[PDB]
Amino acid sequence: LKSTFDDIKKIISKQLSVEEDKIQMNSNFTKDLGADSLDLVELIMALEEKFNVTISDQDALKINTVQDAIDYIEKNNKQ
Repeated sequence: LKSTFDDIKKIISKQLSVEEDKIQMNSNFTKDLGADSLDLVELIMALEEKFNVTISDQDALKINTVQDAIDYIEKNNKQ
């Protein structure tokens, strides 16, 4: 759709399932639905583990918003 959605849908699909129709609200990934730290941190750990970035905890406030997400992968990975 936008950009990060690619890895975002791959991490969430491999972690739990495909909730793109119930996760993409442009609000938050840990607040909007508030799934669970284990899952949230999980799918995220993979996104960066595959992109090879220097993310750590910021991912909990960089991907939460579809806007910040696409800007987080375009500013860091820039690809």
